[PDB]
Amino acid sequence: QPRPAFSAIRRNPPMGGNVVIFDTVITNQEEPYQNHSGRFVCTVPGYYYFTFQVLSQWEICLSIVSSSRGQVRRSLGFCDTTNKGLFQVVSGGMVLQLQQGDQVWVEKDPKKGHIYQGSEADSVFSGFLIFPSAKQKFQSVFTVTRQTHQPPAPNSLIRFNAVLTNPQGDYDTSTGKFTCKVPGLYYFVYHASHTANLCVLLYRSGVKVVTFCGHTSKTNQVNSGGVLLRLQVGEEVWLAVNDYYDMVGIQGSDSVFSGFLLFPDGSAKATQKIAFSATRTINVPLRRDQTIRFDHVITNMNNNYEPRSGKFTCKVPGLYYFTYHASSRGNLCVNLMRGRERAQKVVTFCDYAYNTFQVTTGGMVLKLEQGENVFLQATDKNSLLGMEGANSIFSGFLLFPD
Ligand SMILES: [Mg+2]
Repeated sequence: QPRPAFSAIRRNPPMGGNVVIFDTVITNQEEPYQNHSGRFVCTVPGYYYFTFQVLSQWEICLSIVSSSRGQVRRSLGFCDTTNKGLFQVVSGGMVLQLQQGDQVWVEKDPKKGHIYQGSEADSVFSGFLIFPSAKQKFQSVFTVTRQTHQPPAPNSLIRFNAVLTNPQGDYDTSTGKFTCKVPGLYYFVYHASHTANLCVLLYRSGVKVVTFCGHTSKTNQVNSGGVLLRLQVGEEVWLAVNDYYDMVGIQGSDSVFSGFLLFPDGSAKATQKIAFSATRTINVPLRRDQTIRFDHVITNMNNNYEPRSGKFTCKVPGLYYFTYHASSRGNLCVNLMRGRERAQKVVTFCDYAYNTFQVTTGGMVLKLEQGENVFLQATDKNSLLGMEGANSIFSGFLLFPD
Protein backbone atom coordinates (compact mmCIF):
# COMPACT_ATOMS: atom_id res chain seq x y z
CA GLN A 1 0.00 0.00 0.00
CA PRO A 2 1.38 3.41 -0.99
CA ARG A 3 2.01 5.90 1.84
CA PRO A 4 2.97 9.19 0.12
CA ALA A 5 3.22 11.95 2.72
CA PHE A 6 5.68 14.74 3.44
CA SER A 7 6.52 17.83 5.42
CA ALA A 8 9.42 20.17 4.79
CA ILE A 9 10.57 23.41 6.35
CA ARG A 10 12.84 26.31 5.55
CA ARG A 11 16.33 26.58 6.96
CA ASN A 12 18.93 27.27 4.27
CA PRO A 13 16.79 27.53 1.16
CA PRO A 14 18.23 28.27 -2.28
CA MET A 15 17.88 31.88 -3.37
CA GLY A 16 15.71 33.22 -6.15
CA GLY A 17 12.76 32.37 -8.31
CA ASN A 18 9.15 32.54 -7.24
CA VAL A 19 8.91 28.87 -6.17
CA VAL A 20 9.20 28.66 -2.37
CA ILE A 21 11.74 25.92 -1.70
CA PHE A 22 11.38 24.17 1.66
CA ASP A 23 14.88 22.75 1.81
CA THR A 24 14.81 20.79 5.08
CA VAL A 25 12.78 17.59 5.03
CA ILE A 26 11.04 16.49 8.22
CA THR A 27 9.07 13.61 6.64
CA ASN A 28 9.05 12.32 3.04
CA GLN A 29 7.52 8.86 2.88
CA GLU A 30 8.03 7.41 -0.64
CA GLU A 31 10.20 10.54 -1.29
CA PRO A 32 7.65 12.39 -3.48
CA TYR A 33 8.91 15.80 -2.35
CA GLN A 34 12.06 17.31 -3.86
CA ASN A 35 13.89 19.52 -1.37
CA HIS A 36 16.23 20.96 -4.03
CA SER A 37 13.29 22.31 -6.09
CA GLY A 38 10.35 22.68 -3.71
CA ARG A 39 8.19 20.42 -5.90
CA PHE A 40 6.06 17.48 -4.89
CA VAL A 41 5.85 14.86 -7.65
CA CYS A 42 2.80 12.56 -7.84
CA THR A 43 3.47 8.83 -8.38
CA VAL A 44 0.23 7.42 -6.99
CA PRO A 45 -2.78 9.06 -8.69
CA GLY A 46 -5.57 10.14 -6.41
CA TYR A 47 -6.83 12.82 -4.09
CA TYR A 48 -4.20 14.59 -1.97
CA TYR A 49 -4.33 17.30 0.66
CA PHE A 50 -1.72 20.08 0.56
CA THR A 51 -1.24 22.83 3.08
CA PHE A 52 1.31 25.43 4.14
CA GLN A 53 1.97 27.65 7.17
CA VAL A 54 4.55 30.27 6.23
CA LEU A 55 6.05 32.96 8.42
CA SER A 56 6.38 36.55 7.22
CA GLN A 57 7.19 39.85 8.86
CA TRP A 58 5.98 42.16 6.09
CA GLU A 59 3.80 41.29 3.07
CA ILE A 60 3.38 37.79 1.69
CA CYS A 61 1.03 36.25 -0.84
CA LEU A 62 1.35 32.50 -1.58
CA SER A 63 -0.41 30.04 -3.81
CA ILE A 64 -0.41 26.25 -4.15
CA VAL A 65 0.22 25.66 -7.87
CA SER A 66 0.27 22.42 -9.80
CA SER A 67 1.26 21.19 -13.23
CA SER A 68 -0.03 18.52 -15.57
CA ARG A 69 2.07 17.44 -18.53
CA GLY A 70 4.27 20.39 -17.56
CA GLN A 71 1.42 22.89 -18.07
CA VAL A 72 1.09 25.17 -15.03
CA ARG A 73 -2.29 25.37 -13.26
CA ARG A 74 -2.67 28.52 -11.17
CA SER A 75 -5.01 28.47 -8.20
CA LEU A 76 -6.20 30.19 -5.04
CA GLY A 77 -3.94 32.45 -3.11
CA PHE A 78 -3.50 33.37 0.55
CA CYS A 79 -1.97 36.63 1.83
CA ASP A 80 -0.91 38.38 5.00
CA THR A 81 -0.20 42.10 4.51
CA THR A 82 0.02 43.24 8.14
CA ASN A 83 3.39 44.74 7.21
CA LYS A 84 4.63 45.75 10.67
CA GLY A 85 7.78 43.70 11.18
CA LEU A 86 6.11 41.18 13.50
CA PHE A 87 5.81 37.44 12.89
CA GLN A 88 2.61 36.57 11.04
CA VAL A 89 1.71 33.10 9.76
CA VAL A 90 -0.07 32.94 6.40
CA SER A 91 -1.83 29.60 5.83
CA GLY A 92 -3.73 27.88 3.04
CA GLY A 93 -4.63 24.43 1.82
CA MET A 94 -6.71 22.43 -0.60
CA VAL A 95 -7.53 18.95 -1.88
CA LEU A 96 -6.04 18.28 -5.34
CA GLN A 97 -6.87 15.37 -7.61
CA LEU A 98 -3.57 14.39 -9.23
CA GLN A 99 -2.37 12.19 -12.05
CA GLN A 100 1.00 10.42 -12.24
CA GLY A 101 3.68 12.97 -13.08
CA ASP A 102 1.73 15.96 -11.83
CA GLN A 103 3.76 18.35 -9.67
CA VAL A 104 2.62 20.63 -6.85
CA TRP A 105 4.47 23.52 -5.23
CA VAL A 106 4.05 26.82 -3.39
CA GLU A 107 4.70 30.03 -5.28
CA LYS A 108 5.12 33.54 -3.95
CA ASP A 109 3.93 36.78 -5.51
CA PRO A 110 7.11 38.53 -6.71
CA LYS A 111 5.70 41.81 -5.24
CA LYS A 112 4.65 40.40 -1.85
CA GLY A 113 7.15 37.67 -1.13
CA HIS A 114 8.66 38.26 2.30
CA ILE A 115 9.42 35.00 4.07
CA TYR A 116 11.22 34.98 7.39
CA GLN A 117 14.78 33.67 7.40
CA GLY A 118 16.25 32.62 10.74
CA SER A 119 16.12 30.20 13.63
CA GLU A 120 13.41 31.74 15.80
CA ALA A 121 10.47 30.03 14.08
CA ASP A 122 9.50 27.91 11.10
CA SER A 123 7.59 27.72 7.81
CA VAL A 124 6.23 24.36 6.63
CA PHE A 125 4.76 22.80 3.49
CA SER A 126 2.91 19.47 3.89
CA GLY A 127 0.99 17.03 1.74
CA PHE A 128 -0.41 13.55 1.88
CA LEU A 129 -2.51 11.11 -0.08
CA ILE A 130 -6.17 10.97 1.05
CA PHE A 131 -7.66 8.40 -1.39
CA PRO A 132 -5.95 6.57 -4.24
CA SER A 133 -7.89 6.71 -7.48
CA ALA A 134 -8.69 3.08 -8.36
CA LYS A 135 -14.07 3.30 -3.57
CA GLN A 136 -15.38 6.61 -4.99
CA LYS A 137 -18.93 6.11 -3.69
CA PHE A 138 -17.39 4.99 -0.35
CA GLN A 139 -15.10 8.01 -0.21
CA SER A 140 -15.88 11.60 0.60
CA VAL A 141 -13.83 14.69 -0.24
CA PHE A 142 -14.38 18.35 -1.10
CA THR A 143 -12.65 21.68 -1.46
CA VAL A 144 -15.00 24.63 -2.04
CA THR A 145 -14.34 28.35 -2.18
CA ARG A 146 -16.23 31.60 -1.78
CA GLN A 147 -15.99 33.58 -5.00
CA THR A 148 -17.65 36.92 -4.37
CA HIS A 149 -16.40 40.28 -3.23
CA GLN A 150 -19.39 40.80 -0.95
CA PRO A 151 -19.03 39.41 2.59
CA PRO A 152 -21.59 37.11 4.20
CA ALA A 153 -24.45 38.60 6.13
CA PRO A 154 -23.79 38.98 9.88
CA ASN A 155 -24.86 35.97 11.99
CA SER A 156 -25.44 33.75 8.97
CA LEU A 157 -24.25 30.55 7.33
CA ILE A 158 -21.20 31.03 5.02
CA ARG A 159 -22.01 29.87 1.49
CA PHE A 160 -19.13 28.56 -0.57
CA ASN A 161 -20.48 28.93 -4.09
CA ALA A 162 -17.59 27.57 -6.13
CA VAL A 163 -16.26 24.03 -6.24
CA LEU A 164 -12.65 23.02 -6.71
CA THR A 165 -13.46 19.34 -6.10
CA ASN A 166 -16.66 17.73 -4.81
CA PRO A 167 -16.91 14.32 -6.52
CA GLN A 168 -19.63 12.88 -4.24
CA GLY A 169 -21.59 16.11 -4.04
CA ASP A 170 -21.33 15.95 -0.28
CA TYR A 171 -20.97 19.76 -0.03
CA ASP A 172 -24.09 21.40 -1.49
CA THR A 173 -23.29 24.83 -2.95
CA SER A 174 -26.98 25.83 -3.07
CA THR A 175 -27.50 25.35 0.72
CA GLY A 176 -23.96 25.90 1.91
CA LYS A 177 -23.97 22.65 3.90
CA PHE A 178 -22.04 19.41 3.86
CA THR A 179 -24.29 16.38 4.47
CA CYS A 180 -22.76 13.06 5.49
CA LYS A 181 -23.33 10.09 3.17
CA VAL A 182 -20.61 7.72 4.39
CA PRO A 183 -20.55 7.58 8.19
CA GLY A 184 -17.17 7.84 9.88
CA LEU A 185 -14.39 10.15 11.00
CA TYR A 186 -13.91 13.37 8.98
CA TYR A 187 -11.40 16.18 8.94
CA PHE A 188 -12.76 19.67 8.27
CA VAL A 189 -10.56 22.72 7.78
CA TYR A 190 -10.89 26.25 6.41
CA HIS A 191 -8.69 29.23 5.50
CA ALA A 192 -10.65 32.48 5.18
CA SER A 193 -9.19 35.83 4.01
CA HIS A 194 -10.45 39.03 5.58
CA THR A 195 -9.66 42.74 5.89
CA ALA A 196 -11.90 43.49 8.87
CA ASN A 197 -12.80 41.42 11.92
CA LEU A 198 -13.91 37.85 11.23
CA CYS A 199 -15.12 35.01 13.43
CA VAL A 200 -15.81 31.66 11.80
CA LEU A 201 -17.96 29.14 13.63
CA LEU A 202 -18.17 25.48 12.63
CA TYR A 203 -21.56 23.83 13.22
CA ARG A 204 -22.43 20.12 13.38
CA SER A 205 -26.15 19.22 13.20
CA GLY A 206 -27.19 22.54 14.71
CA VAL A 207 -24.58 22.78 17.49
CA LYS A 208 -21.59 25.07 17.50
CA VAL A 209 -18.36 23.03 17.69
CA VAL A 210 -15.49 25.57 17.50
CA THR A 211 -15.06 29.30 16.87
CA PHE A 212 -11.94 31.15 15.73
CA CYS A 213 -11.59 34.91 15.40
CA GLY A 214 -9.09 37.20 13.78
CA HIS A 215 -9.11 40.98 14.09
CA THR A 216 -7.66 43.40 11.55
CA SER A 217 -8.20 46.89 10.21
CA LYS A 218 -7.55 47.42 6.51
CA THR A 219 -4.78 44.85 6.05
CA ASN A 220 -5.38 41.26 4.93
CA GLN A 221 -5.02 38.15 7.11
CA VAL A 222 -6.11 34.51 7.01
CA ASN A 223 -8.38 33.08 9.69
CA SER A 224 -7.96 29.29 9.93
CA GLY A 225 -9.69 26.57 11.86
CA GLY A 226 -10.47 22.90 11.75
CA VAL A 227 -11.56 19.83 13.69
CA LEU A 228 -11.99 16.04 13.45
CA LEU A 229 -15.59 14.85 13.80
CA ARG A 230 -17.08 11.39 13.80
CA LEU A 231 -20.33 11.74 11.83
CA GLN A 232 -23.46 9.67 11.19
CA VAL A 233 -25.43 9.48 7.95
CA GLY A 234 -27.44 12.62 7.35
CA GLU A 235 -25.50 14.86 9.72
CA GLU A 236 -24.83 18.38 8.48
CA VAL A 237 -21.68 20.46 8.86
CA TRP A 238 -21.30 24.10 7.88
CA LEU A 239 -19.47 27.34 8.61
CA ALA A 240 -21.06 30.56 9.83
CA VAL A 241 -20.10 34.05 11.00
CA ASN A 242 -21.24 36.07 13.98
CA ASP A 243 -21.23 39.88 14.27
CA TYR A 244 -17.65 39.76 12.89
CA TYR A 245 -18.40 38.69 9.35
CA ASP A 246 -15.76 40.16 7.02
CA MET A 247 -14.53 37.84 4.20
CA VAL A 248 -13.22 40.53 1.90
CA GLY A 249 -9.76 39.43 0.87
CA ILE A 250 -7.40 41.61 -1.08
CA GLN A 251 -6.55 40.58 -4.63
CA GLY A 252 -4.93 37.23 -4.51
CA SER A 253 -6.25 36.17 -1.07
CA ASP A 254 -9.14 33.68 -1.15
CA SER A 255 -11.29 31.68 1.25
CA VAL A 256 -11.48 27.86 1.15
CA PHE A 257 -13.30 25.10 3.08
CA SER A 258 -12.28 21.42 2.74
CA GLY A 259 -13.31 18.18 4.30
CA PHE A 260 -12.62 14.52 3.79
CA LEU A 261 -13.42 11.13 5.26
CA LEU A 262 -10.50 9.53 7.07
CA PHE A 263 -12.00 6.41 8.70
CA PRO A 264 -15.29 4.89 7.51
CA ASP A 265 -17.37 3.23 10.20
CA GLY A 266 -17.58 -0.51 9.79
CA SER A 267 -14.59 -0.83 7.49
CA ALA A 268 -11.17 -2.31 8.20
CA LYS A 269 -9.55 -2.50 11.66
CA ALA A 270 -10.81 -0.30 14.50
CA THR A 271 -7.44 -0.50 16.31
CA GLN A 272 -5.96 1.75 13.61
CA LYS A 273 -8.74 4.33 13.44
CA ILE A 274 -6.67 6.83 15.42
CA ALA A 275 -7.71 10.47 15.58
CA PHE A 276 -8.09 13.15 18.24
CA SER A 277 -9.28 16.74 18.50
CA ALA A 278 -9.15 18.47 21.87
CA THR A 279 -9.69 22.08 22.88
CA ARG A 280 -8.13 24.07 25.71
CA THR A 281 -10.58 25.55 28.18
CA ILE A 282 -8.25 26.43 31.07
CA ASN A 283 -6.88 29.98 31.20
CA VAL A 284 -4.04 29.57 33.71
CA PRO A 285 -0.98 31.37 32.25
CA LEU A 286 1.52 29.02 30.68
CA ARG A 287 5.16 29.12 31.64
CA ARG A 288 8.19 28.41 29.47
CA ASP A 289 8.78 24.70 28.64
CA GLN A 290 5.38 23.68 30.02
CA THR A 291 3.40 21.11 28.04
CA ILE A 292 0.21 22.78 26.76
CA ARG A 293 -2.79 20.77 27.94
CA PHE A 294 -5.89 20.59 25.71
CA ASP A 295 -8.32 19.39 28.34
CA HIS A 296 -11.63 19.11 26.43
CA VAL A 297 -11.91 16.11 24.11
CA ILE A 298 -14.08 16.46 21.02
CA THR A 299 -12.70 13.30 19.37
CA ASN A 300 -10.30 10.68 20.71
CA MET A 301 -10.76 7.48 18.71
CA ASN A 302 -8.64 4.68 20.19
CA ASN A 303 -7.69 6.87 23.17
CA ASN A 304 -4.10 7.66 22.21
CA TYR A 305 -4.50 11.29 23.27
CA GLU A 306 -4.30 12.03 27.01
CA PRO A 307 -6.27 15.23 27.83
CA ARG A 308 -4.96 15.26 31.29
CA SER A 309 -1.38 15.78 29.97
CA GLY A 310 -1.89 17.19 26.49
CA LYS A 311 0.31 14.48 25.03
CA PHE A 312 -0.43 12.14 22.17
CA THR A 313 1.33 8.79 22.57
CA CYS A 314 1.80 6.52 19.57
CA LYS A 315 0.43 2.97 19.73
CA VAL A 316 0.26 2.13 16.01
CA PRO A 317 3.51 3.07 14.21
CA GLY A 318 2.97 5.09 11.09
CA LEU A 319 2.60 8.50 9.52
CA TYR A 320 0.43 11.01 11.37
CA TYR A 321 -0.67 14.56 10.64
CA PHE A 322 -0.75 16.95 13.58
CA THR A 323 -2.30 20.38 13.50
CA TYR A 324 -3.46 23.14 15.80
CA HIS A 325 -5.25 26.43 15.73
CA ALA A 326 -4.58 28.77 18.62
CA SER A 327 -6.47 31.92 19.57
CA SER A 328 -4.30 34.59 21.08
CA ARG A 329 -4.27 38.21 22.23
CA GLY A 330 -0.53 38.82 22.16
CA ASN A 331 2.71 37.16 21.13
CA LEU A 332 2.60 33.37 20.90
CA CYS A 333 5.30 30.83 20.08
CA VAL A 334 4.70 27.09 20.43
CA ASN A 335 7.22 24.27 20.11
CA LEU A 336 6.00 21.09 18.41
CA MET A 337 7.62 18.27 20.38
CA ARG A 338 8.40 14.64 19.52
CA GLY A 339 10.23 12.00 21.52
CA ARG A 340 9.90 9.64 24.41
CA GLU A 341 10.56 10.50 28.05
CA ARG A 342 12.96 13.18 26.73
CA ALA A 343 11.28 14.93 23.81
CA GLN A 344 12.93 17.08 21.14
CA LYS A 345 11.76 20.14 19.22
CA VAL A 346 10.62 19.52 15.63
CA VAL A 347 9.63 23.13 14.82
CA THR A 348 8.57 26.34 16.54
CA PHE A 349 5.60 28.28 15.23
CA CYS A 350 5.44 31.98 16.17
CA ASP A 351 2.72 34.51 15.40
CA TYR A 352 2.80 37.96 16.99
CA ALA A 353 -0.09 40.25 17.68
CA TYR A 354 -0.01 43.76 19.01
CA ASN A 355 -3.07 44.84 20.98
CA THR A 356 -5.43 42.67 18.93
CA PHE A 357 -6.93 39.18 18.67
CA GLN A 358 -5.51 36.54 16.34
CA VAL A 359 -5.82 32.90 15.39
CA THR A 360 -2.71 31.11 14.26
CA THR A 361 -2.01 27.63 13.02
CA GLY A 362 0.72 25.10 12.40
CA GLY A 363 0.83 21.54 11.21
CA MET A 364 3.25 18.70 10.54
CA VAL A 365 3.38 15.19 9.13
CA LEU A 366 5.48 12.98 11.42
CA LYS A 367 6.59 9.38 11.32
CA LEU A 368 6.16 7.90 14.78
CA GLU A 369 7.36 4.81 16.58
CA GLN A 370 5.35 2.92 19.18
CA GLY A 371 5.73 4.81 22.43
CA GLU A 372 6.77 8.22 21.03
CA ASN A 373 4.94 11.30 22.37
CA VAL A 374 3.84 14.34 20.34
CA PHE A 375 2.66 17.51 22.08
CA LEU A 376 2.80 21.29 22.09
CA GLN A 377 5.14 23.11 24.47
CA ALA A 378 4.92 26.69 25.70
CA THR A 379 7.63 29.36 25.40
CA ASP A 380 8.11 32.81 26.95
CA LYS A 381 5.62 34.07 24.32
CA ASN A 382 2.58 32.52 25.93
CA SER A 383 -0.48 34.53 24.90
CA LEU A 384 -2.93 31.66 24.31
CA LEU A 385 -6.71 31.94 24.73
CA GLY A 386 -9.09 29.02 25.16
CA MET A 387 -12.76 29.88 25.54
CA GLU A 388 -16.11 29.66 23.86
CA GLY A 389 -15.97 32.09 20.96
CA ALA A 390 -12.16 31.98 20.70
CA ASN A 391 -11.05 28.34 20.81
CA SER A 392 -7.63 26.72 20.76
CA ILE A 393 -7.57 23.17 19.42
CA PHE A 394 -4.96 20.43 18.89
CA SER A 395 -5.69 17.56 16.49
CA GLY A 396 -3.96 14.55 15.02
CA PHE A 397 -4.77 11.54 12.88
CA LEU A 398 -3.16 8.43 11.41
CA LEU A 399 -2.48 8.52 7.69
CA PHE A 400 -3.06 5.24 5.71
CA PRO A 401 -4.97 2.90 8.08
CA ASP A 402 -5.82 -0.02 5.77
MG1 LIG B 1 -0.53 37.47 14.14
